[PDB]
Amino acid sequence: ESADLTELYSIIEKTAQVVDVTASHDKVWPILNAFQDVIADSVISFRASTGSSADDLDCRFTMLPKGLDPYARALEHGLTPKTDHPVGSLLKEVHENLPITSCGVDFGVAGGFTKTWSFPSAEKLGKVSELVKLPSIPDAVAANRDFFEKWGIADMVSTVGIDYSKRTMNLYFGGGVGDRVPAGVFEEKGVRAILGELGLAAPSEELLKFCERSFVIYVTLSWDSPKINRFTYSVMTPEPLGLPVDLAPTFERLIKSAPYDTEGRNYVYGIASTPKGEYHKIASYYQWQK
Ligand SMILES: [Cl-]
Repeated sequence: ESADLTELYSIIEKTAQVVDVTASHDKVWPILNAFQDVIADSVISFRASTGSSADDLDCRFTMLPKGLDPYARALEHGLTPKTDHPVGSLLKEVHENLPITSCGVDFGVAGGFTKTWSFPSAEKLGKVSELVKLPSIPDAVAANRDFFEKWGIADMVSTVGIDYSKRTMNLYFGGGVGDRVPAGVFEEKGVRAILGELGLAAPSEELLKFCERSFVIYVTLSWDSPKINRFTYSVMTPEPLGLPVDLAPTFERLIKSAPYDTEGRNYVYGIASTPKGEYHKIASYYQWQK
């Protein structure tokens, strides 16, 4: 299992360099040791971003087993500090009260431990009605409950992400064989309506074309704002070079020159909309479980 960590660190360091980031051994090695017992059966992917997030590469371990509290593991190994902020208690509340069946963690290769993900199974999704009852939920979830209901997505929460570094939370909708995000969310009229009501940048032509292939969305919320922070459309494809977008040079390099084989595998691509603009994300899959 320690040969696996040496191998993985090498891949982490090399993949970082491909997107102009340098990995921190001092930050990354403790995380590998902390999660050594769940890494072999995990799904490992690397996510690059444009915009401000371009200064780090995210490494994600997902499909982690029930029984691991990934935040508790990070705390125990000194990867992240104890906090009294509600962000620190939300994962346990989510895991008890949504039908969570697996989980994940995210770290910046430079920045260190940053996020957890909590995943229901596709056939039994989470609900905003469950989330609003949790003591540690952002107030902004209930205050925006009608956004989720009007777009028909309230009862199809497919992942809960928690960012401990920025004190934000992502709610994901759609994906896999589960209940589907309504078509209207992805049509031009809906894209314009959603971004308009949330005060986010009007959709670009390339975003509108991208949305035609999207079946997953996610909403970012915080404890310190009553407004949804951003809204992201996601697309899954084994042919990212065929997406109706212009790809950043770093993204092209990640696709063409990652130090591992993406054996006909799916990539996951996102276009986030904020009040100021659009930012892109691409995830490349190093280790996958079939
Ligand atoms: Cl529909």
